[PDB]
Amino acid sequence: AEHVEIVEMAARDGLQNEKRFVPTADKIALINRLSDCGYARIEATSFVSPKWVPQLADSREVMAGIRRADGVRYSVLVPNMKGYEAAAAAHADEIAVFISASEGFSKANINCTIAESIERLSPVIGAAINDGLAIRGYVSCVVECPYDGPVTPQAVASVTEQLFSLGCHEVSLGDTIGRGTPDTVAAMLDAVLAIAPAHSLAGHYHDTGGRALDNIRVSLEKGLRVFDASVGGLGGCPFAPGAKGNVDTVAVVEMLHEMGFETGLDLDRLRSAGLFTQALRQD
Ligand SMILES: [Ca+2]
Repeated sequence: AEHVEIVEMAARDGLQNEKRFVPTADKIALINRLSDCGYARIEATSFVSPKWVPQLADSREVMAGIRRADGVRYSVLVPNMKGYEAAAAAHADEIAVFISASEGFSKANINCTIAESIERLSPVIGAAINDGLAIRGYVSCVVECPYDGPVTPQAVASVTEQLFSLGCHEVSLGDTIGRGTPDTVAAMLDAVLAIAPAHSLAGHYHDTGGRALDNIRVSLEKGLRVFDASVGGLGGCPFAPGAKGNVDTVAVVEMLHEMGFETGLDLDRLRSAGLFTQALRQD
């Protein structure tokens, strides 16, 4: 059977998109359960300014309290060189950088232009490659931006091509506001597939509009075999409060299996993990 991998987002992307601070011990307990689910990669935390995202200010303690299943790679998001150092100190297995395909979102989230965010990221990616660490890149607003509206496939393919050229081994195309449909997503992938193999692409679709599972099917048909999701849908959407955020990891694997795809994940463990996160999602 054909294999499909999922990178868990609950620990970083999920908790980041929650209007509350989860106790460090709870974050650690949450990551330890995920580690027994069968994931190959888990994004444990982020070393980004505690003032811009206090939810993960305990990124250092987390990496230290977590247990290393040794067969699992624990990655962390890195905003700059200062972050890379902390990630290297925290013994991160892999690194992850982020940029936006939308100019308006970039100078509103990273506070700089797309081209400038790429330049500054040039050295951090270089430092990582030097230390033998794997680096994945995130691209936001691959379909639509809450600021500039629709984003052309070409814009997404441009920044995606520059991330790989810098060194990234994989790029996650994220539908930031979950406004993507099978059509827009398909037109985006086509552009990206023209300058990069499906093998190095990961799909990151929010279910905010209830189309995440549909956008994933299209990606599968296009060749993508990696997708990002949150075990219990952790991390909503700021532009759509209360609304569904990340695609639920459970929903994705249950569909994938029905399609004959093997994920290598334990559904039971996964459901149990989701229930856990829900104990912090609602309150
Ligand atoms: Ca997300």
